[PDB]
Order: sequence, then structure tokens, then C-alpha cells
Amino acid sequence: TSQVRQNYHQDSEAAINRQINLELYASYVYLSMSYYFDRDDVALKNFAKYFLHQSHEEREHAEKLMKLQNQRGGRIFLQDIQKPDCDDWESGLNAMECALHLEKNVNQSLLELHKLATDKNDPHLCDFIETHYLNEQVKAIKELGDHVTNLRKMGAPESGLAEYLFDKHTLG
Amino acid sequence: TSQVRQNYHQDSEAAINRQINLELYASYVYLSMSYYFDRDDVALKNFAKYFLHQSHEEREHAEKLMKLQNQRGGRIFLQDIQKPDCDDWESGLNAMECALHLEKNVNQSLLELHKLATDKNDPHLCDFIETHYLNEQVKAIKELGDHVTNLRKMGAPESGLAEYLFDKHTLG
Amino acid sequence: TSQVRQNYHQDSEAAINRQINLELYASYVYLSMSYYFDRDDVALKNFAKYFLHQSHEEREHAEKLMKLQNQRGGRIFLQDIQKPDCDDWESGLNAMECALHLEKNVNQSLLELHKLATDKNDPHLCDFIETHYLNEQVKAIKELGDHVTNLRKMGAPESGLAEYLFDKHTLG
Amino acid sequence: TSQVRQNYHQDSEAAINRQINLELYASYVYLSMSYYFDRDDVALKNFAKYFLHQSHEEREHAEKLMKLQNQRGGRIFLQDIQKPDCDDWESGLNAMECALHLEKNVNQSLLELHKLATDKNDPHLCDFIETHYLNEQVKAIKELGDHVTNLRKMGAPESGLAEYLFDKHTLG
Amino acid sequence: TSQVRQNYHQDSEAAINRQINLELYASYVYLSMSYYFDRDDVALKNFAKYFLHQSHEEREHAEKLMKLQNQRGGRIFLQDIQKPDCDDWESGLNAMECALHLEKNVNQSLLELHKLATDKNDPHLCDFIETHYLNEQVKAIKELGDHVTNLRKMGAPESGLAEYLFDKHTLG
Amino acid sequence: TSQVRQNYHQDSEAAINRQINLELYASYVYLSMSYYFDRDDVALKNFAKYFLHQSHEEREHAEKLMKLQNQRGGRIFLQDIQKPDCDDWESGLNAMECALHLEKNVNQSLLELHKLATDKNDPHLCDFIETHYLNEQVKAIKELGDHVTNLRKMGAPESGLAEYLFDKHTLG
Ligand SMILES: [Zn+2]
Ligand SMILES: [Zn+2]
Ligand SMILES: [Zn+2]
Ligand SMILES: [Zn+2]
Ligand SMILES: [Zn+2]
Ligand SMILES: [Zn+2]
Ligand SMILES: [Zn+2]
Ligand SMILES: [Zn+2]
Ligand SMILES: [Zn+2]
Ligand SMILES: [Zn+2]
Ligand SMILES: [Zn+2]
Ligand SMILES: [Zn+2]
Ligand SMILES: [Zn+2]
Ligand SMILES: [Zn+2]
Ligand SMILES: [Zn+2]
Ligand SMILES: [Zn+2]
Ligand SMILES: [Zn+2]
Ligand SMILES: [Zn+2]
Ligand SMILES: [Zn+2]
Ligand SMILES: [Zn+2]
Ligand SMILES: [Zn+2]
Ligand SMILES: [Zn+2]
Ligand SMILES: [Zn+2]
Ligand SMILES: [Zn+2]
Ligand SMILES: [Zn+2]
Ligand SMILES: [Zn+2]
Ligand SMILES: [Zn+2]
Ligand SMILES: [Zn+2]
Ligand SMILES: [Zn+2]
Ligand SMILES: [Zn+2]
Ligand SMILES: [Zn+2]
Ligand SMILES: [Zn+2]
Ligand SMILES: [Zn+2]
Ligand SMILES: [Zn+2]
Ligand SMILES: [Zn+2]
Ligand SMILES: [Zn+2]
Ligand SMILES: [Zn+2]
Ligand SMILES: [Zn+2]
Ligand SMILES: [Zn+2]
Repeated sequence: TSQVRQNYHQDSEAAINRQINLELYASYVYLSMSYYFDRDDVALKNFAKYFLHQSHEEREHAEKLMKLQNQRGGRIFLQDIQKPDCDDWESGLNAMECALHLEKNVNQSLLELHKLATDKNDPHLCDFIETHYLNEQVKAIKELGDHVTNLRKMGAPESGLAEYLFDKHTLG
Repeated sequence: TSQVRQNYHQDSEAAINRQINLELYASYVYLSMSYYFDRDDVALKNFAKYFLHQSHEEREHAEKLMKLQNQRGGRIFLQDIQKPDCDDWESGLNAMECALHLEKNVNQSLLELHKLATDKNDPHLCDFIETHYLNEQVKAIKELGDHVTNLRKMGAPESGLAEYLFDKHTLG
Repeated sequence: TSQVRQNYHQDSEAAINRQINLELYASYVYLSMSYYFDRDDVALKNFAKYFLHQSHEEREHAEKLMKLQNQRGGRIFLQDIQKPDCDDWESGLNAMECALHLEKNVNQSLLELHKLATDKNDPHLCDFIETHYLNEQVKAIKELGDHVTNLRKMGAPESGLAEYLFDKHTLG
Repeated sequence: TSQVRQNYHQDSEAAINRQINLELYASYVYLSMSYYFDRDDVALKNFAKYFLHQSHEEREHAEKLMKLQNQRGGRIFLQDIQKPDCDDWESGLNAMECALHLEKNVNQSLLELHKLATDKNDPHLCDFIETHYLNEQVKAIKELGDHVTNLRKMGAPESGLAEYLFDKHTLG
Repeated sequence: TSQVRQNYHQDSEAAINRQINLELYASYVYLSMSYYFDRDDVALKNFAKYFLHQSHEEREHAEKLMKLQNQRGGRIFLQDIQKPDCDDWESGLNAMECALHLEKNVNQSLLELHKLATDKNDPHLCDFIETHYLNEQVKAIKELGDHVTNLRKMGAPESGLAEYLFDKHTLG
Repeated sequence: TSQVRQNYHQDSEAAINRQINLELYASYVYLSMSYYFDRDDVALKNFAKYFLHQSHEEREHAEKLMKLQNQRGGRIFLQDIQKPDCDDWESGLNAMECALHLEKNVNQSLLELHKLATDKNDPHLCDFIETHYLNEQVKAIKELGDHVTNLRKMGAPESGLAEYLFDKHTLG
């Protein structure tokens, strides 16, 4: 038991470790998406840049959780970072749809972590999740939904013109 | 009777109060339109920004009328601000068409207020309406007509590509 | 159902729409108060400025709720904005008392919205209300109570000297 | 009953007064520690500076609680500030250990105040404690644990060389 | 016996410790007064600011005595800081009267400490008290007397107008 | 077959994918080390900063390989990123020893990739590895060897004083 540990349940500590893994996994998914759009037979550079930026941001989200774990006197336990489900992400629209799905799963995990905090009467953890994670999730999901809608309305994925113009005018 | 009141007919005072309400109503219509384009299943941010700017401007038009009322020694009498006719505004083109209709109704009201000023021999009121309202109305109506024309010519509302490109290249 | 909607109860969505209306109503009350103090037979310009600033701020509070509604995938449903209870607000002290009453009612509404968030296990909504609304309400209520106290202690509303000096030295 | 008081339980008001006292007590403990390290037969100036900075900060924490009490319409009731348990704090390591103990007790008090807020359905108070107090406590406890660990690992308290070097390289 | 101790009587050391407590007590009295004027049913912000500034200054006076104690090789012995005599300070005038009384008591203590220095042939202590304390006391007492006189002459405490105007024009 | 692919052997493409994984693994190892030194019972902040910087750099090394893969018309195939061998890294010296071992393994992999380039007559790949990877590896290995030597010579790992001073004077 850490000299700093106070009001920090074992289940909370465990849930923080699972969340660290999931943020790293999200970082990996976006890394994979980024370089998909970098392929010469896809060649959408702003989609590539956009997803690379999200990949780095996910990694910072994981790091903030690792910091929290140590702050509370928990012990970080790392697990393998699983490869993403896809190697080929099909189209800008499909990637955006997949990202939306991803972010909703990450949000679901964060909402379960928050429920756990409530159940264990851990308001420091409640605040950490509310302040640093919940609104970032809502913003990300809204942004991704907006992107999906625009791409669909423009005629993606069948219209390569649509994806090209979106890459320049929204992601550019 | 106000110590400042001079050459200010009761009918003029009443008409100014109705005009205050109508400007507020216009502010509300544009507010509703703005957040329609902010929906995740619409997602046209510059349409949203454009209509939000018009909403604020309408509110300032109402405030200038309230100032005029007090300047002339009239008494402001506020009425409910009615919700707009629509909750769902359908498409960028439809919203622009509705705005054009709105502005022509506001203009018609202002032209009746001006006729009243003429009929009551109130040149201060004539000048107020001519200087601050009539050309703003003509400019707004011309701008909205231009937007409707472009959107129609581009293939809106069936072309979501059209609305997307207009949002970037005209409203952006 | 919105593609972005997650953990967002229908009752929460409905309560957000009622809160949007109430913020707009508060904007209207303060607008009415502002121009009351602008009357030539009242003529307290800093009271007028103070209430106009609050009117604009209320409108921004309503806009932030409309943004939240769309962020969460709810659907904004606007209602009429009711005219305020008063046309004539009597005195600076009376207006401040009325504002205090208003803000306590808005606070009560926000506390019920927060209870609903708790009851529906919606920590994103809890955070939104806590972060953006609850302390603003406490600050507003404390400020208005301070103003009421000063005005009473100075001899308002019977002392027009008192209201005049307060307008210059506190609201100026 | 204050004109501003709303949703503010008597038990919450009482708990805020006890917390004000405890913050003042913490300010006193750190003041005592600071001047201990200022003694000619101790003579660790950065330990002295570090604890003096914490003493001032505690006093500001107490002041923010007094502000909150008045904001909510509670009534501040001050109690004696008890002298610290020690006059002689022994060594840098011992002082850091004592500070760690202190901060964990302050944290425990804040967690009980937060539980009370939950129990009384006072989300404004929940937010105040979460936003302004809980993470400051976690940060302080982590920092103090880090200092204790370094000092122990360096050979303190038996190594005066260790305390000297820590004073320069960590607290300097 | 400290290696630095020279010409420093035990009675002087003891008197310095009592003076440290009294300065801390004065800091507490002013802290209590400050937040009294911050109450929503008092609401004199410059009285609040003025007394808060004095509270901080008293704390610095206590710190300078603790520094002196260590400089001379004495040993600081802290005592409880007693709560002030009042929770409710009644009016600006009454608070100023109480402050005047306080400062005259602090001055009396400092004059006894100076007599002790003379009696023990401790010119370093004489100089410390003369240079850093005696004229600050005379200035504080004169300032407080001036404030009391103005407030009385303006019609305080019965005139809340008087206290309001003094807060703006003297303490503002 | 990519339209851009030229002189790029399938075995080279495969080896680049394995190298991408190994760089990611190295990023993970350093991430784990970084937060180990961030623990309250380790508390060496510059060791933590140093390893965090290496973690980010490894991630950039992986990204440059993914860019190369696409440049050459190869297809990126991601694999799981394995958790590091250790959860607890024991001491600064042990972590540095482990890092040295890691970097020598990464170097061995890069030397095999270079041999493959030679064997497949791929001078573009030879140049890529020589220019961007081989000297970075030699520099990293030399730096880590220097750190190990200093730490051993200072008395690490038994001397916590040694690790503390190294953290400040070399990694600070
Ligand atoms: Zn994330
Ligand atoms: Zn990072
Ligand atoms: Zn796997
Ligand atoms: Zn994410
Ligand atoms: Zn919570
Ligand atoms: Zn909470
Ligand atoms: Zn919060
Ligand atoms: Zn208008
Ligand atoms: Zn305005
Ligand atoms: Zn209606
Ligand atoms: Zn208009
Ligand atoms: Zn005319
Ligand atoms: Zn004319
Ligand atoms: Zn003209
Ligand atoms: Zn509001
Ligand atoms: Zn706005
Ligand atoms: Zn009505
Ligand atoms: Zn309000
Ligand atoms: Zn809540
Ligand atoms: Zn919450
Ligand atoms: Zn504190
Ligand atoms: Zn302060
Ligand atoms: Zn005691
Ligand atoms: Zn503290
Ligand atoms: Zn809470
Ligand atoms: Zn809460
Ligand atoms: Zn003093
Ligand atoms: Zn100080
Ligand atoms: Zn006592
Ligand atoms: Zn004093
Ligand atoms: Zn003397
Ligand atoms: Zn002398
Ligand atoms: Zn004046
Ligand atoms: Zn590498
Ligand atoms: Zn990168
Ligand atoms: Zn594995
Ligand atoms: Zn490396
Ligand atoms: Zn070669
Ligand atoms: Zn070569």
C-alpha cells in the first residue's frame, strides 16, 4: 500500500489500468487510419493528418491516466496493445464511421469508470473523469458525427470527388 | 404624458411596440435556424454562424427601436415572442427561402410604419425608419435572394454537395 | 435517434429544452428592466447598462444550452418567450429585488435539472450544469443580494438620491 | 435566513466552518515548520521557504471557504486556531512525514464534506469541493510522498548531507 | 543555548513569543472583520478589502518577530490563536472603533516589550521595536482615528448612506 | 502491386513491418519505464522525463518507417504491441541497463534489415536505414552506456543518493 493512497478502491485502480489500455488501443487505431490515407492508392493527406493528430492525442489521454494512477498511489499494469480490427479502412467515410464507433465505445468505458467512482464514493475520480474525459468524448463524437453526415450528404463513399473536396475544405 | 413627448402620435407609439416584437421574433427565427444547422445530421457550420450573426443583429434592431420609443417619450410595451413556424428547417436552400420571406414581411411592416409617420406628419420618425431600417432591409433581401439563386443554380436542395460547397465558399 | 446520442435520457432532453426557454425568458426580463431605466422619467443609465449586460449574458446561456442539446444528439424544441410580469419596474431597488427572485427561480430549475442528471446517471450533464451554470448562479444571486442590501441601507426606494448615487458608485 | 440562501443545509454550513478552522490550523502547522528550518541549529533555508509558501497557501484556502460561506448565505463562525502538536520538528524528513500526515487528514475532512454535499443534494458544494480542493489535495499528497521517498532513499534523517543536498536540489 | 545567542535575556525571548501570538491574533481579528463586510446583508467590499489587507499585514508582522527570535537565538513557542471577541461586527464605524482599540492594545504590548529591552540593556531589541513596530503602530492608530472621525461626522452608524459613501470615497 | 512500387522486395516489405512493430514496442518499454520513475515510492522526475522523451521519439521512429513503407508502395501490416517484460524496473541503474539491452536488440534488427537491403540490391533502403537509423542507434547505445557507467561508479543501485544526484546533474 502506497503512502499516498487514500479512498482509492482496488476496483477503481483496476478500471484505470483497463482505461489506459483502451486509450492506447485508440491511439493505435488512429495511427493505422492515418497511414491508410497516406497510401499512394488513397492519397488523402488531410485525412492522414487529422487521424495522426487524434493518434497523438489518444496517447496523451493514456499518459494522463498513468499520471492519475500514480497520483492516487495505484500501480500501473500494462497490457498488450491489440492491433486494430482493420488493415484497410476502405474510404474516408468508412474511417470516420469507424472512428465514431470507437469513440462511443471509449465513452461507454469512461461512463462505467465514472459509475464505479460514484459506487465507491470517490469524488476525486469522479472529477478527474468529468473534467478531463467526458466532455472531450462528447466533443469528439459530435465532431465525428458531423464529418460522417457531411461526407454522406456530399455523396461519399462512391464519390471520390466528395472525399477529395472534404479533405481540402473541412480537414485542410 | 412624458415631459419629452412632442409630435409623437399614439398610433406611432403603438406601431413602434409592434415593430419591437417583430424584430425580436426575427431574432428568434434566426436563432432557431442557426442551431438547426448545428445539428449533427445537418452539420453546416457556416450556415449556423451566418444565421447566428443575423439573430444577434435582429436583437440589436429591436434594442434600437426600444431606445427610439424612450427617446420620443413613448412607453415600451412588450409582448410574447412567438416560437418560429418551424422546428426543422429542411435544407440550407429552404432556410434561405424562409429568411427571404421573413425579411420581406419585416420590410412590409417597416413600410407601413413609414406610411404612418407620413400620415401623422412625423418627420423624425420618417428619418429614423429611412436611415436605420429601410436600406438595411433592401440589403438583407438582396443578399438572401442572391444566396437562394446560387443554391438553386448549384443544384440545392437535392445536392448535399451543393449546400456543402456553398457553406464553404460563400458563407465561410 | 441521433448517431451521436449516448446515455442521454428523453427526460434530460426535455428538461434542457425547458431550461433553454427559461434562460431566454430571463434575457427578456432583463431587456425589459434595462429600457425601464432608460425612460426619461427614470433616467438611471448605469442601471440600464447593467441590466442590458445581464440580458445579453442570459441569451448566451440559452445558446450554450442549445449547443449542449445538439452535442448530445437531443433535438431543440423552442417555445414562446413569455413577456415579463412587469412593464413598470418601480425603482432600482425593486428591479434588483425582482432580479434576485428571478435568479433564485433559475437556480431552482438548474438544481432540478442536476437532480435529473444524477437520477439518470448522466455525469456529462452533471458536469455541464456544475461547471457552466451552478457557480454562475451563486455568483449572480450573491451580487444581487449585495445590491439590494446597499440600496436598502442607503435609503432606497424612497431616496432617489440613494438610487442616483448607487447608479454612479456601484454600477458606474 | 439570508436572502441569498438556497439549497444550503445547516449541516453543510457547519461543516464549512469546521473546514475553515482546519485550513487555518494547517496554515499554522506550516508556519511553525517554516521557522523551525530557519533556526540557526537547523539552517535549511529552502525547507523554510517551502513550508512558508505552503503556510500562505493554506491561509488562502481558508479565505476561499469563508468566501463560499458568504456566497451561499451561511454564517462564518470562527474557532481558536490550535497550536501545532510539535515545537521541534526534528529533521527535514520528519517534517515532510508530518506534512504528509496533515494533508491526508485535511483530505479526509474534505471527502467527508463532499459526502455531506452528496447526502444533502448540494451539487454547487460538490463542485466547489471537487474543483477547488480535491485535486489540490491529491497533488499535495503525491508531492509530499515524493519528497519523503527521496529523503529516505538519500539516507535522511541520519544523513545531514542528504537533507542539505535535498534542500538545494529539490527545494531550491 | 544557541551558538548565536548574545545579550538576549530569557524574559525578552518570552516577551517576543507573546508578541508573536498577539500579532497573529490581530491578523485573525481583521480576517473576521473582512468577511463580515463580505456578507450579503452588509456588502461593503472596500471595508472587506481594507480589513483583509490589514489581516495579511499582521501576519507579516508576526513572521518578522519569528525571524527576529531565530536571529537572536531564542526559541519560538507558539500558542493557540484565540478567536476574536465578535462574530458580528455591527457596522463599519463599530469595526473601525474595534480596530482602533485593538491597535492601541498591540501598541501597549510593544511599549512594554520596549521597556523590557531598556531594562535588560538590549539595544538591538530596542532598535528592532523602534524601527519596525512603533511608528507603524502610531500610523495605524492615527489612520483608524481619522476613519472613526469621518464616519461619525458623516452620520454613521445610523446612516447606511454614510457607510456606503465612505466605503467608496475613502476605502475605494 | 502499387503503381509506385519499384525494386522493393516482398522480404524487405515484411522486414519493414516487423521493424515498425519493434519501434512501437520500444516506445512502450520507455513509456512503462517513465511512469515507474513517476511512482511516489521511486520519485525520480528527470529519469521519468528522460524515458518519456525516448518513448515519444520511438513512436516517431515507427511513424517514419510507416511513411517509408507507403513511399515504396509496400503495405503496412500492424501487429499487437507486446507489453514490456517488466512492470517494476527496480532502480535507475537497472532501467538504464534494460534500455541499453533494448537498444542493442533494436540495432541488431536494423543491421539485419540493412543486410537484407544489400542482399536484395535495394540502395534506397540501404540509405534510409544508414541515414535515419544506424547512427541514431550508435548514439543512443553510447549515451546509455555512459549513463550505466556513471551510475555504477557513483554507487548505484544501492546508493539512493547516487541515483538522486544523477537524476539532477545528468538528467536534469
Ligand atoms: Zn481518448
Ligand atoms: Zn506524451
Ligand atoms: Zn492480438
Ligand atoms: Zn478518443
Ligand atoms: Zn460523478
Ligand atoms: Zn462528482
Ligand atoms: Zn467539475
Ligand atoms: Zn430587423
Ligand atoms: Zn444589445
Ligand atoms: Zn405561441
Ligand atoms: Zn432582418
Ligand atoms: Zn418619409
Ligand atoms: Zn422624411
Ligand atoms: Zn435621410
Ligand atoms: Zn442564466
Ligand atoms: Zn450569441
Ligand atoms: Zn403570453
Ligand atoms: Zn441569470
Ligand atoms: Zn452531479
Ligand atoms: Zn458529477
Ligand atoms: Zn488546504
Ligand atoms: Zn488572502
Ligand atoms: Zn490549545
Ligand atoms: Zn494543504
Ligand atoms: Zn460530488
Ligand atoms: Zn457533482
Ligand atoms: Zn501588528
Ligand atoms: Zn509571509
Ligand atoms: Zn478559545
Ligand atoms: Zn496592527
Ligand atoms: Zn529604546
Ligand atoms: Zn535604542
Ligand atoms: Zn461621489
Ligand atoms: Zn528506435
Ligand atoms: Zn508523430
Ligand atoms: Zn502479450
Ligand atoms: Zn531506440
Ligand atoms: Zn548498405
Ligand atoms: Zn548504400
